[PDB]
Amino acid sequence: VWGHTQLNRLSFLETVPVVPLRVSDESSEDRPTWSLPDIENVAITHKKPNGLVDTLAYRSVRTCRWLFDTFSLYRFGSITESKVISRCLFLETVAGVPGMVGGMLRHLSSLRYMTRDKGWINTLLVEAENERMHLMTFIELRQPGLPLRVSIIITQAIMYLFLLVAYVISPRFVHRFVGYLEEEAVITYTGVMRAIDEGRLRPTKNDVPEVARVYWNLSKNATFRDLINVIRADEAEHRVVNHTFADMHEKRLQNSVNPFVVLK
Amino acid sequence: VWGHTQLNRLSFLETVPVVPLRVSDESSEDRPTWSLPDIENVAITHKKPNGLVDTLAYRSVRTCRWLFDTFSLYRFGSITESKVISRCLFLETVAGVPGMVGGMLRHLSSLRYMTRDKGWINTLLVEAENERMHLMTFIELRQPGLPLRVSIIITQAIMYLFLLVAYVISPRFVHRFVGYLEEEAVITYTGVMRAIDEGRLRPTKNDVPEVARVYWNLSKNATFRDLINVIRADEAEHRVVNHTFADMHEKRLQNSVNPFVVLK
Ligand SMILES: COc1ccc(N2CCN(Cc3cc(=O)oc4c(O)c(O)ccc34)CC2)cc1
Ligand SMILES: [Fe+3]
Ligand SMILES: [Fe+3]
Ligand SMILES: [Fe+3]
Ligand SMILES: [Fe+3]
Ligand SMILES: [O-]
Repeated sequence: VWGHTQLNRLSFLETVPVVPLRVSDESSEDRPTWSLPDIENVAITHKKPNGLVDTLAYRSVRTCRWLFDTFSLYRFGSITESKVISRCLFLETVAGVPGMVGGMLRHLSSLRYMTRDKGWINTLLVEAENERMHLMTFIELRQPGLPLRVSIIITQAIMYLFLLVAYVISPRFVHRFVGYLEEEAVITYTGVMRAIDEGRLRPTKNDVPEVARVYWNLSKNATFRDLINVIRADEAEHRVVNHTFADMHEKRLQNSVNPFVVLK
Repeated sequence: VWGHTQLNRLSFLETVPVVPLRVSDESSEDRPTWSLPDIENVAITHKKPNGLVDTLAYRSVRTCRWLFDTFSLYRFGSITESKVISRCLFLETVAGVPGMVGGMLRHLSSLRYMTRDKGWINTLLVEAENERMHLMTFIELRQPGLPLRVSIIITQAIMYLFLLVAYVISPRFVHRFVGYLEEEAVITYTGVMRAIDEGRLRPTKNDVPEVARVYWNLSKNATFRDLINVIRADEAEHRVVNHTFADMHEKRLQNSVNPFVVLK
């Protein structure tokens, strides 16, 4: 019901009051569809670096893991629900950024060269969205305290500003950098799980937030485990797709068609 | 068929020779669905400016018409199909931006203050995709000469900065600035559909690009005029949404639910 009599109205400001809040509309329409026993076997992989650049990217992720695992106390304590959600909550705020700068820079190339994209731009922009929905789900489990709330703001500034020039300078490095970051998302999200399953972790959020059920389409009775599993799936998807793009780049196949448009 | 055996593969670089170039995987699957006898009726409007900001927006958008008209000789000549296409082309290189720098920032804020964004980002993104898919369409109706190929780049610089900084200081000034450009746009495109009737201009490209056929889901019979008629209604979807956004800034409503997620 979107035709000219609507299109000719100047503003719809008076309709903000009457329209509802529906969890459904937080996301774009591009929802992940996983079936749990299938993705139940997603498993940790490690792609060989090739040049300097991969090796460079690869040190960057490992130099960063070793910082972040000490400063976030993560090791010195028996694992809990709490210290995990804080880890991820924090981790997903950078997980937004490259997904975005990604398309936003590919997008401006397309507009300025007057050329095709062949379906990269929307693939990335949803990698940005999915990583933001992770965050909108984790926020529901725990609001962070002023400490973290602040460190996010600095981090983001720093990260944004690395990632935009690292893209302009070397897309191959960034896709490669990200690919390596997700091998670590997969590692951890399987730890978390091994933990639940053995019992070393006992979860109290067996409710799964409204946003999280609709986004992922889960059962009304989906567990804390269930939710990690799909997030763990989502993290594997991105692992491939970037290491893919980095290879693609590596071989000057970076105006080729994005293979994953087909591969649905 | 996306599952745990494709998630566990390091790469897909070798699938990129076997994988088709199809015009329906350029855009996302978020394409307008107009019906032409209806969107035939779209009108020319004006929204009154309130403050300095609303007034200032209107001065720059007007002054930029005046200059680009006098610098593109739109006055001294005939309404030849040349400088109609050659015009939209250039101009969709800049329409591709506000949406992308707006969606970028709200994503970044959503992330960094962990707050729900309520259907703005995606709306704001597809606005830009849409505009790009005008330029893509036009690119097949006429390929531009180097002069204009440059003019375009040295312009994405000015405008990717301007819009970047304005949208921080005053997204309202931009969501109005855009709102007043679309006005001049939805004019210029009724100017051209008028002139195809009056018969002052006879469109020689009454083939419509396969890109812009899938996207707008037109016929194979559909004239140039019909293509204009849809593009024009897209531009009018924009005109009002951006004003509604500007107004939602004016009334401290920047974090209310997008009133177009429903009105879909
Ligand atoms: C200063 O900014 C940074 C600080 C640390 C990092 N890293 C810490 C953890 N990260 C891997 C990671 C581990 C994980 O257990 O979950 C993740 C996760 O859920 C993501 O979405 C992205 C990365 C990770 C490696 C580098 C990156 C940027
Ligand atoms: Fe993540
Ligand atoms: Fe991630
Ligand atoms: Fe336009
Ligand atoms: Fe426009
Ligand atoms: O435009």
